[PDB]
Amino acid sequence: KPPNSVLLKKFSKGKILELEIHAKIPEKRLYEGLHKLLEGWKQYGLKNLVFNITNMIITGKLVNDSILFLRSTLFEIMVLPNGDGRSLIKFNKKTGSTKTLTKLATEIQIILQKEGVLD
Repeated sequence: KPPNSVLLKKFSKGKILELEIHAKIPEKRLYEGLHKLLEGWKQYGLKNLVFNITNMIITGKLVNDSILFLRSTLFEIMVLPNGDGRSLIKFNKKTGSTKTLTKLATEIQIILQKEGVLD
């Protein structure tokens, strides 16, 4: 596994959120659960989901509430190693709303907390 600074090269140009989510499970297990979780949230406004399993990246789109003046929030989520037995999630905002992306981060964190996997 290359260092996290190398792994982060896989993000597109954007703004990496300061909020991170740290888990007590290996990155492969964190990603697998995330993939399953977010696939299930497509009907709730998660658009164009692409699961880059290779790089443990999820890409997708959130939208504002206007049908006339759209504001896409295009995002990338990456899962990275965080020491033996541990991993973390980083959020990259390509475009759009920091508030909207942070909301999604908070919702993921709720589910991880419930599952007892947070670090």
